[PDB]
Amino acid sequence: GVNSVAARVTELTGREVAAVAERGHSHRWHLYRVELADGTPLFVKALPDDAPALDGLFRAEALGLDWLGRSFGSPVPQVAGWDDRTLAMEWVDERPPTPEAAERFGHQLAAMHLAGAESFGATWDGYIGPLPMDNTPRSTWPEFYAEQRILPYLRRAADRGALTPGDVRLVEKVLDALDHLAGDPEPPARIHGDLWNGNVLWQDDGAVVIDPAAHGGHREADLAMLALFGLPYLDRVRDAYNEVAPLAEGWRARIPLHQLHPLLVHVCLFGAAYRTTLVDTARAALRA
Ligand SMILES: [Cl-]
Ligand SMILES: [Cl-]
Repeated sequence: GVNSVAARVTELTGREVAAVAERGHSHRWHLYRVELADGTPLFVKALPDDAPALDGLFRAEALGLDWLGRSFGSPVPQVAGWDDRTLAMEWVDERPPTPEAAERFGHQLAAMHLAGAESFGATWDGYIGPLPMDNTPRSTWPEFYAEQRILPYLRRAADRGALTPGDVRLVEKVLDALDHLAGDPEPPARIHGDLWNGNVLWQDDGAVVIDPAAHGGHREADLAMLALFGLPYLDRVRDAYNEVAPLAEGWRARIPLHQLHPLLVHVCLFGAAYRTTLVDTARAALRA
């Protein structure tokens, strides 16, 4: 990988780079394993030299990692350095999932969430992949979720013709019922914001969470995302989580509600594949 990657990392971290290896791509940026002179490995995301880039994209992740990472036994990687083009962080060597790690990860996530937030949203502009994500601070969840987590992606998907007017009306029924469906107000959590299995890197003693879309959110969101695409030892993670920060009564029934945001993002980003799941989940939320 780039001699330009190596240069940028040294500038940002102050550390000498001994090696760079390519590790593929995600959306609009390239991935690398970068090794420092003492053997320390770093995971590095980098936009190409000269390429135009989304306003505040890398910032959202750098700031989100810093903010999310201030809990005991944090599962969040440490950032070695960043700028609008480059993000260098701790390299994780994955391990197979184990039930022991799963229990420990449950505790890690509970402490992460319960660090708490002043409001829903965040002080920096958000992204979910390459899509804008509205982090405007809000004091109440139903309004935040409807206006900043559901409606923007619903309208976008409808505009692109991935969702029908009937699909839109179905999701709008949920929103109209939201101040019953929501359950009871609780404080905003520090949530990862995109916590599906591919963003969980298993370790011997827990797990590391990567690629956050971090903000003040409902903690049920992260657990619902683990459920949506599944996770090794999901029930052990949730059981251990519930030991230390028990979810509010009726959380299982609310899982579909909390899956509507990610599902709308998927329909936006990836198309029709996820439409029927969105519809089925909306129906399920309505009858929850
Ligand atoms: Cl070094
Ligand atoms: Cl399990």
